[PDB]
Amino acid sequence: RKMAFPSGKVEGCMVQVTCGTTTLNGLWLDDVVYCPRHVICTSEDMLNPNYEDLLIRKSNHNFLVQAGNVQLRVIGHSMQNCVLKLKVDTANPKTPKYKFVRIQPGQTFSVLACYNGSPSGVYQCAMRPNFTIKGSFLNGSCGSVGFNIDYDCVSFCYMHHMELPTGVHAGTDLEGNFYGPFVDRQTAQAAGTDTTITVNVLAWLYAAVINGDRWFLNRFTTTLNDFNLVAMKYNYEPLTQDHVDILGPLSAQTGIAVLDMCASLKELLQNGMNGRTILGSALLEDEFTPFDVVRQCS
Amino acid sequence: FRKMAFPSGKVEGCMVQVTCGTTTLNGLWLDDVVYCPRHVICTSEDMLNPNYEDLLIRKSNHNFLVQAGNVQLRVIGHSMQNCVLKLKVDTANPKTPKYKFVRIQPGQTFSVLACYNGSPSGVYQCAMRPNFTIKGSFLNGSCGSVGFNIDYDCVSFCYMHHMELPTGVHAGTDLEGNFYGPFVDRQTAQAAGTDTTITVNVLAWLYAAVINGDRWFLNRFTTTLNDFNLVAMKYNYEPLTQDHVDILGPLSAQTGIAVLDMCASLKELLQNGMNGRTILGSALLEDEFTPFDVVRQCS
Ligand SMILES: *[C@H](O)[C@H](C[C@@H]1CCNC1=O)NC(=O)[C@H](CC(C)C)NC(=O)OC[C@@H]1C[C@H]1c1ccc(OC)cc1
Ligand SMILES: [Cl-]
Repeated sequence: RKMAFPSGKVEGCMVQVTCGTTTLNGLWLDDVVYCPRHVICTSEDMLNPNYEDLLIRKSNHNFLVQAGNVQLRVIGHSMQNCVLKLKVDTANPKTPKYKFVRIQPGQTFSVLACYNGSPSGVYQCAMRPNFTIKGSFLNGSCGSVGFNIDYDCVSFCYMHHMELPTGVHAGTDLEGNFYGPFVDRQTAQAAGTDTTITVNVLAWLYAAVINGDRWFLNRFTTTLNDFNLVAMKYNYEPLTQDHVDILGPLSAQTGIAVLDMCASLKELLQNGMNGRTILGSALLEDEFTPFDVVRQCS
Repeated sequence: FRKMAFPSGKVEGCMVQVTCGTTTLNGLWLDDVVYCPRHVICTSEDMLNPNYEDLLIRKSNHNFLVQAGNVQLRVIGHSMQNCVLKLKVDTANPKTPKYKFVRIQPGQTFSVLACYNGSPSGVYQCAMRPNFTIKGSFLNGSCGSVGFNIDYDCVSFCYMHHMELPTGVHAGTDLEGNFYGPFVDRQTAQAAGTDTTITVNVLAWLYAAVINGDRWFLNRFTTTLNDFNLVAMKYNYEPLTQDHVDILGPLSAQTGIAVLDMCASLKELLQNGMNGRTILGSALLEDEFTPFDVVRQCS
């Protein structure tokens, strides 16, 4: 079961930001609202926006920020990379304990998809190795954020900016730096070749075992390097020794050595499913981390 | 297409914990009432075949420990309604949303806010199977977690969690304490009926495929509803009801494909198979997206 973090602490931070005829979402923390800077663009701007030039021509009053029924007055603005920081005269009393983090490819996070400052849905995503995310985002979703929650603390890792022609998604960390080679201009952009997140496939195979499904297992083993040669051939990410270590708990819990599971995955890559399924899926799933699998079996 | 849950914040604001002795589970605090599974009053020994009426007569308001976080909520009345306990408390929950209690039909989906000790752990989308089980992710201490949909301002609570079956699927009640399906809250082995495929949701999924331009499977024929239902049953698909036909109305109107024409297309897929083709990038027909889920995601 793909499980998202409860979204309430983030919902209390979502607001609507309008500049001209463009509306998207912002993240309101203490007295600052964070949003994608392309809100300040028009059509004649989209293709090669000189953002510093476009922004110097704006006044605080060109930014309409709405939290529910209430307008928040903008008293100052600045730009950090691809994010605009709007200072407002009110502090958000619902601001959670938080930090900004930049996540690594292969890590997972929850997305709170919003439209016109209103939360619409929540789901789990992974940062792909090619730094896209396979999200569900429509017009008006920009400024939706991705996050993880640990104890009382919300770690914001993603703010949404764009869709690629292939239907995957691209965005920034909360410092406004893109994940991947993408640019906030209105042009058709391709990503690099994606690969499958191998440590996550292995965690999901252990999950299938824990839950009684183990038809894909075999009596064989493999060395780490020989597995990695096969993985790379099938556009799977290499498995590191730290990945093996990270998988220890699941290996212990099931009594299946990591390199034994690697041998099973090799067999699946070479043979296929035989038209069968694992945990319901006809495809190998790679957006559960070892931590995810552990926490949901704990 | 992915399972998308509703934002959980309005339900998070309603979760509490309810303890009787050492048995702790979750409760739902709306206005000045806390709702929770009645088996909270059972010792791990009453659970074999509890006499719930006799167990409740031995309890008093002061035997129930209700906490929102570490803050005790004083209980001032208690009653049992089917398989749920209603604990009247002396504080109205200031975070009570607009809400209603609804009893859903098989095939309908809902979000579950999985909770432990009154604390939310995660949120995910579930479908009520035709055999009245859900495939949840529930561990010990999850009972009293609820399932819900949100429409406009309003939370429609439809599920409260009570138990796991031998097979690992999950069973529970509506918020009036009436179980979905033929289950009882006793620690006995109970079997669900054989499961079937949720036809109305597969049809919704075929409509979504058409909306996205994937329409190779549309054929020139049509069928009656009765003929389709009789065929569908031979493939372990649910028969359609009139309400199913109606809730496909909007997708039929969006695509211009009559419901019964889509039924004829599905019937051909059932009888002839996919012949190696995929739909929406899948050789498997998906049955856990309702017609409303398709509208939610695509708009
Ligand atoms: C913000 O809400 C918006 C979210 C998008 C809209 C649909 N789904 C989403 O996730 N963001 C955008 O529309 C950005 C704005 C830029 C200034 C960063 N652009 C896009 O997401 O465009 C997507 C289309 C593939 C792009 C494309 C562009 C230009 C073409 O012609 C030369 C062709 C295709
Ligand atoms: Cl008929």
